[PDB]
Amino acid sequence: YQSVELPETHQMLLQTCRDFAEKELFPIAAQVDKEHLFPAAQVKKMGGLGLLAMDVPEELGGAGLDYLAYAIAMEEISRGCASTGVIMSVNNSLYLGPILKFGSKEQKQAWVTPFTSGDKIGCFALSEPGNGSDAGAASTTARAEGDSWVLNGTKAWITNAWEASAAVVFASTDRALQNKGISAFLVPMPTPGLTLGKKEDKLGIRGSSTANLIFEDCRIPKDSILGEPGMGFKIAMQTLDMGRIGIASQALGIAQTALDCAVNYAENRMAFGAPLTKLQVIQFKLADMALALESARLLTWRAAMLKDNKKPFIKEAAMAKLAASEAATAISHQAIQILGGMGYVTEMPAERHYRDARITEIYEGTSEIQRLVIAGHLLRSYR
Amino acid sequence: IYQSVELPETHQMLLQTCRDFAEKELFPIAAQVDKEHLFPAAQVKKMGGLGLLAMDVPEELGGAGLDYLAYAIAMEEISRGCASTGVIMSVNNSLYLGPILKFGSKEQKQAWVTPFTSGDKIGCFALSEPGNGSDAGAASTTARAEGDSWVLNGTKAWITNAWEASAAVVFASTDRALQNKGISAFLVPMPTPGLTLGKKEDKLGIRGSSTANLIFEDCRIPKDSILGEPGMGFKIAMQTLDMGRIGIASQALGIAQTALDCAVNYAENRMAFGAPLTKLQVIQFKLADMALALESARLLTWRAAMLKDNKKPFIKEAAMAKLAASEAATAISHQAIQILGGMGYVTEMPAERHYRDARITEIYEGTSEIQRLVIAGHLLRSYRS
Amino acid sequence: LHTIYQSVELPETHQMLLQTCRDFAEKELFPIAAQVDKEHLFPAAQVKKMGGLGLLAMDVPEELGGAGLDYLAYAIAMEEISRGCASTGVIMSVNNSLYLGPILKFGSKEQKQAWVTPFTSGDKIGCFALSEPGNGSDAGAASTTARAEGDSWVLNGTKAWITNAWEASAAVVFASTDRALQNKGISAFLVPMPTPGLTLGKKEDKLGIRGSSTANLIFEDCRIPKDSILGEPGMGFKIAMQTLDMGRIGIASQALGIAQTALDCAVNYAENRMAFGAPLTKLQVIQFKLADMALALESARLLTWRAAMLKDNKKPFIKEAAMAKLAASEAATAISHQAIQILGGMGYVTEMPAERHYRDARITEIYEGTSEIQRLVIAGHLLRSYR
Amino acid sequence: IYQSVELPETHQMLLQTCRDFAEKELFPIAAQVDKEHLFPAAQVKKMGGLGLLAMDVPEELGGAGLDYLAYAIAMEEISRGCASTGVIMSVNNSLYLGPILKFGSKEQKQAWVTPFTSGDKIGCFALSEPGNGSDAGAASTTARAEGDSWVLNGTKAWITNAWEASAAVVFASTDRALQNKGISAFLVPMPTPGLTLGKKEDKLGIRGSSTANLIFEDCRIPKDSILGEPGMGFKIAMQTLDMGRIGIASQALGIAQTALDCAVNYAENRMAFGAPLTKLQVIQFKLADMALALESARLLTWRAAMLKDNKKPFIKEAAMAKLAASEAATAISHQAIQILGGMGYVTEMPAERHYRDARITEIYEGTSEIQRLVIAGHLLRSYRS
Ligand SMILES: Cc1cc2nc3c(=O)[nH]c(=O)nc-3n(C[C@H](O)[C@H](O)[C@H](O)COP(=O)(O)OP(=O)(O)OC[C@H]3O[C@@H](n4cnc5c(N)ncnc54)[C@H](O)[C@@H]3O)c2cc1C
Ligand SMILES: Cc1cc2nc3c(=O)[nH]c(=O)nc-3n(C[C@H](O)[C@H](O)[C@H](O)COP(=O)(O)OP(=O)(O)OC[C@H]3O[C@@H](n4cnc5c(N)ncnc54)[C@H](O)[C@@H]3O)c2cc1C
Ligand SMILES: Cc1cc2nc3c(=O)[nH]c(=O)nc-3n(C[C@H](O)[C@H](O)[C@H](O)COP(=O)(O)OP(=O)(O)OC[C@H]3O[C@@H](n4cnc5c(N)ncnc54)[C@H](O)[C@@H]3O)c2cc1C
Ligand SMILES: Cc1cc2nc3c(=O)[nH]c(=O)nc-3n(C[C@H](O)[C@H](O)[C@H](O)COP(=O)(O)OP(=O)(O)OC[C@H]3O[C@@H](n4cnc5c(N)ncnc54)[C@H](O)[C@@H]3O)c2cc1C
Ligand SMILES: OC[C@H]1O[C@@H](c2ccc(Cl)c(Cc3ccc(O[C@H]4CCOC4)cc3)c2)[C@H](O)[C@@H](O)[C@@H]1O
Repeated sequence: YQSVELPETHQMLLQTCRDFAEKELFPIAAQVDKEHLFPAAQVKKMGGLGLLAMDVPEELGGAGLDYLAYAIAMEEISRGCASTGVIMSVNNSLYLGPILKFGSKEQKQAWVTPFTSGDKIGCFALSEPGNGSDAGAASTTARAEGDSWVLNGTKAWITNAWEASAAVVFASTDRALQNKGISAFLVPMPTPGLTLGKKEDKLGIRGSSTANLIFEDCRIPKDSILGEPGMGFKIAMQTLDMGRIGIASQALGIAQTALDCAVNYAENRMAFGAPLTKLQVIQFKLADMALALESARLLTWRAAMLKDNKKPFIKEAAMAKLAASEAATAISHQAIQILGGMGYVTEMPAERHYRDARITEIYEGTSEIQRLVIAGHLLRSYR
Repeated sequence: IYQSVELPETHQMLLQTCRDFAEKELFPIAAQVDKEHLFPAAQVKKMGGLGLLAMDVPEELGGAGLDYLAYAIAMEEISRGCASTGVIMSVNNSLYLGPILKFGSKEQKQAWVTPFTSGDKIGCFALSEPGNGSDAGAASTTARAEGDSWVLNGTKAWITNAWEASAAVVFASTDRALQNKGISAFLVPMPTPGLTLGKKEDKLGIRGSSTANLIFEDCRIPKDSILGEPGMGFKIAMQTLDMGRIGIASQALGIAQTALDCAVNYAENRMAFGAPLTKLQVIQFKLADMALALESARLLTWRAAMLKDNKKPFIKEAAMAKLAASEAATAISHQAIQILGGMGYVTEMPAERHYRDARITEIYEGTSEIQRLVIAGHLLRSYRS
Repeated sequence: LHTIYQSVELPETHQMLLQTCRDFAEKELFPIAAQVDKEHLFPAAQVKKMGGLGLLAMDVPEELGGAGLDYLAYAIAMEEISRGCASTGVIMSVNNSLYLGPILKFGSKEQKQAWVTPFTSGDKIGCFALSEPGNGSDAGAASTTARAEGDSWVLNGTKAWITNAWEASAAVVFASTDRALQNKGISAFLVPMPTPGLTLGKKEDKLGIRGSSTANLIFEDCRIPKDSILGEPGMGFKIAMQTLDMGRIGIASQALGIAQTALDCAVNYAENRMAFGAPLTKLQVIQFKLADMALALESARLLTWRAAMLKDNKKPFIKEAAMAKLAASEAATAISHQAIQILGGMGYVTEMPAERHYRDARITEIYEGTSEIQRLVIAGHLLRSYR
Repeated sequence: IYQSVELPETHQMLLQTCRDFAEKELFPIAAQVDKEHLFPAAQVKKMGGLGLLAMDVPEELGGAGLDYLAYAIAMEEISRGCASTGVIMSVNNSLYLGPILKFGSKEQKQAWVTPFTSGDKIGCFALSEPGNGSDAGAASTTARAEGDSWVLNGTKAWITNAWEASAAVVFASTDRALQNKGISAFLVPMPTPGLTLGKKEDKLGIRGSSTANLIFEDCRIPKDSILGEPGMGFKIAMQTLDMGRIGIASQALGIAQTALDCAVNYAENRMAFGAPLTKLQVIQFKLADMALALESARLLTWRAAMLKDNKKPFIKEAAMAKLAASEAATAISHQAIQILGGMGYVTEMPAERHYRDARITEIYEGTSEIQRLVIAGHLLRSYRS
């Protein structure tokens, strides 16, 4: 259930991840951001704990957990480091997720199992320079020739691009079929015909890598296709439905640690004779931050539990992602404000939380796309 | 319409029963109840027969033996039908029966609970006074012991069901020098010598409910009319409001849900620039924000109910739910008017009523500002723990 | 005319006009506002007194019986009057901007003498019939028609939502003279009330501005003289739009009055209500609400005065009038909502005026183009500016 | 662009001169200034030669002989180009020269204003301390009289231009018993014996300005370094802040404008779903809301500037301008990032920088919370008149 008693596997998992975060991520979070340093040693240890492959079956090397467990772990990890959070989220939902749900027995053996322990991680390449929200406009092409698919085109904004050893790539096998002409492919990295673009210099989550995947006469075997030709758009969308629960959970952790920072500070900063928490406006700020965060967690857990129970969860996932991301930006903004001048400098982690929060309103579907998704499903329920 | 969580089949069936009752008995009368300020007597009687006026009361006392999750679901479905009918039911459940269940004697429960579980008699809750609402502990109505009697003097203000209730849980200071350790709770019959009703308030909304002062002038009641012991009245009132706030949260969910229902149905059939309003992206975004606000507040509300059912602390969670639901009901009913356009402003559509009805949920059983104080205090305590 | 500095200190004539309308509102309007609302009573005697003061024809030349003032003066007066009574404000705003406005701007000298002059003294007022039951936000979709027949036009169709419908003696009516031309096939017509062919619909029962009448005008083969057309055929769409640009300044000013009187009520109440041992104004949350109310009100007024002065200075003001109407209308609802909240229980009942101010404010977000329409207007003109 | 009712020809030409300077000298360096946290010395010197560092300063003292309306327009156009350059400029104008001009002697103006009007030397303003920024009056840095000199002890905090300034206006307590009324203001050369600079702060934004503590240890200055009489320090600080808040409001206007500039050009040239972004209703509504927030905040700002120019009271008005402009800058820069999508999160575009620069305007020269307190105080005092 929801806060109303968690199962004890999930409660133990919560404490496990919270212990890992505070011991292994809190002391490195500031350096990862300032040095834009990929946290390889921390990622490997998380692999050992099963956090990089949580809903993956144990026979494939995964933890055998569920998406409520994933959501809890994503929050605790992201509370400690937002970049570490997104690295983990991409491996779980966006890379392993579609291969589990749509892959061959042999594709799972070759592409899931070597990516469950933290020695290798994957990435997800849907967006392109000309189109992100308009995912169905993918114009990277895949052409069948001989025993190969031949890939040509640029994918953009690919998280883990510089550290991953495989990608789920969406390319159009016939642009005239529009979002029925997209297919999904498993692409090893590195590979001939594939070049990495320059790393993006980002506002936040600076410990993750983000770079273009440039395909030029890139040949991969025919059986690299995930599913059948034309399934790619559905594969991408059902993958993002799961991924959005991950990003919602990341935002929950950014929000929680920004709120932790503000409460501790306000309890010890003195003004006009008393701690800041004696001022009414400060109490109201804290109350509204706690309300935004706790209700967005309820939405997140609802989406996660619907998925686990094999129920439709597209609208609920979108709601959780929208609510958590906007709450993470509003809470991190008010945490800066509560710190005052100290909110604006590196002596405190509030300015970093604000920068990290801002991305959760953009990737895996902007807040605008989330609102469209919610409207679409709301109206169908009334029909 | 929401697809949320794992409902027990008992509560799934209760939702359908209540929704069917509301659509069949409440929807046709909501406009008349509001426009004519008409207490919906026949429907309250019928709800009483169903167990809706005494949901959390044990069956051996005449109640339905349900839980507070069931109460929240019923309150939403009923208030969706009629916002006045909702509050009337919520007062009887949380604010009148609730404290007597939790603090009464055996003799008090069989005398003051059981006859108020079927819809032939309802009660009310009298804490606020003209000089003080939010500052509840400033109650200056007095109760003085004399002979075999308590003697009550003073005016309670804003009492919902004042003109239809047959009993009241009244809070009065047995010694004002003790401040909010000087309040006591009393069971008072209505009517009774020494008690006069003030004129009914002319309200913005919830027009079906009566609201009026209770004016005590040398009003004598039996010595054993006291609920609890002298001086625990303040805590009786606060623990009662903690439970009532889940009711008002659920009332706000109903208003919000029926305002959204109204907006969707209208936007699907109103044509503009060649097509239904639901083809306009701006209208889609309004509806999505309304659905999110509503479904968010319901999860908060259900959490507080389920927490109380599991005997866990729930003061902070009850206040969050009441706060979120009430501000959502005002926001959603505002945007439902807006989606209807000119028709949103006229009495032959229900949207302007929902907006008037919503507004009260931000005020009573503790204003939004009090809820934020309550939330902040408990949040801070949790961090010091 | 109008220096930039006059937005910061009014010309003495405008400062005098403010005090004069405020005195009038508090003496004549404050005592009756609640009655006008609860009884849905057209305030005929007060509109007459305002007509004698020039407030019903502020922009009208003195030569034609008007006050000979400008739109800055009109906005100041609309605020003070609406602070007294929101209904009286709208009634005054329709006559100034929506009825007289288009006739001064697009009429011949003959038409002004016949249709402006008898409507400048408060004995007759006008109205503006653009909306129809099937279309309020797209003016251009007028299905009411006007067909030429000899020395007459013949009007057929139902206009909807007409403020002053049950009290006006003339209407500016928009009708399609060429359906095929859509947007360029609309024309504007001066119509007498009563007149054969015209039936009034039932009055609408509304949330607020209850003192004003709102009803359909039903035209069934209704004939009017040929020179009733305002401008030339096809100009109706431009006339409606340019009229609504002026009218939006009037509605912004009405919203300012509703907001100001709601804020007046909240300050007086919070200063004299105690809680937890001190006035409400000692509570930090209350101070913040009041400050937020004042900011929203004062910036919306600066937007409104800007639009008025631009119009007075013969500059474009479509975007600026839309910003003013949008800002002031949303400020009126937010401020009136927070005034209720500051009053607590008293904010929900008729003992106090706060709940009425909430209901009155709600209309300003809808009429003369909803807030959504205002944002579309603002966006279109912002993009034109960058091009 | 926006509209204004006729600006004087003076100010129209100033706007164009300042916009030309910003687009030619500041736009090409803005990214480097931010990324390398590099003080824009050559540009500041050029601005000094134009009069921009001493705008409301009499020409006979080396200034431009302009007014605060002109200052607000120049602040906006400069900050539209570089938010760091804007604050460096705003500190010299309002925070350093302002109080010397308003409270200084003929001789103090000659020695402390004139050498700081041409960009060769700039000043700074030291009121905050590590333990108190909002609580102004709680200044624990002391200044004791020692015959014909003053001796200062204590640490001032968060001083912008600290590492580039040749003089500070420093506030220190000359009578700690007198609290609010025992503060004084002092003109301090930089560098000077007894003064040490803290390490530069590493900041979210305006990274081209320097920010550091000023540490006074037995720092001796002549007797006529005091501005005004002993005890006038708190008033000098508050009236200086009233002026500076118009400067920060204008800085925020320029950050807001350049963010909206970037979003409009981007949305007009980015396609999605077969059409430009500006064909989407939600994008149109964002842009309209950004435009409205910016233009109304500028009107509030110009009102405060003109009142000051006309020597009318302007405390509430400056606080409203600063509050509205600063919250607008954050909201507008936020929505600019959103309109750009992925491009809003990276240095390929300048939106992420604008987001970071805007954030400081809600904090310094009085947080939004303090601004609301100032507004509330003067509203109530006006009502009590
Ligand atoms: C740090 C980072 C990491 C990323 N990692 C990945 C990754 O691993 N894999 C991957 O596939 N992608 C990734 N992306 C891409 C990301 O998902 C996109 O940025 C986003 O989904 C699409 O936005 P866009 O950048 O193309 O902007 P655009 O799609 O051009 O959107 C521009 C604006 O239009 C708005 N808009 C409003 N209404 C509509 C409407 N009806 N239709 C369309 N747009 C509308 C959008 O909300 C946005 O404000 C990443 C992006 C970032 C910034
Ligand atoms: C329709 C209706 C029915 C009602 N029914 C009942 C009933 O059946 N039983 C009953 O007992 N009561 C009832 N009430 C009373 C109701 O609960 C009060 O109206 C409410 O608690 C607030 O009290 P007040 O009216 O005294 O406002 P005030 O307490 O005077 O409050 C005024 C303003 O100050 C604010 N404020 C107060 N204290 C603080 C603080 N410490 N910090 C910050 N802000 C503060 C408030 O939030 C509010 O905005 C009813 C009220 C209404 C309107
Ligand atoms: C009290 C009152 C008095 C009135 N008085 C007058 C009068 O004197 N004269 C007169 O001519 N009219 C009058 N009206 C009509 C009024 O101007 C219209 O109500 C209003 O403009 C909206 O039209 P509508 O009611 O048809 O709503 P609709 O146009 O149906 O709009 C419904 C919803 O869709 C939105 N919408 C519509 N078009 C678009 C679009 N393109 N993009 C996005 N959203 C859109 C709207 O904003 C609204 O939320 C009055 C109305 C009222 C309530
Ligand atoms: C980049 C930068 C440059 C600066 N430059 C200068 C400079 O040149 N000169 C200078 O003198 N200072 C300067 N400052 C200091 C700046 O003005 C202060 O940081 C600011 O006024 C807030 O004070 P504080 O940092 O001590 O925060 P605090 O006062 O500790 O504020 C903490 C929080 O409590 C709130 N709060 C405080 N008091 C109250 C109250 N009474 N009621 C309600 N809420 C309250 C605040 O609004 C804030 O949210 C600078 C700061 C920064 C970040
Ligand atoms: O990410 C997805 C997009 O990114 C695009 C992109 C767009 C404009 C520019 Cl100008 C650039 C150059 C650059 C500059 C600076 C860089 O590194 C440091 C140095 C200083 O600060 C940062 C790296 C790259 C790249 C790709 O071209 C596009 O196809 C993708 O849609």
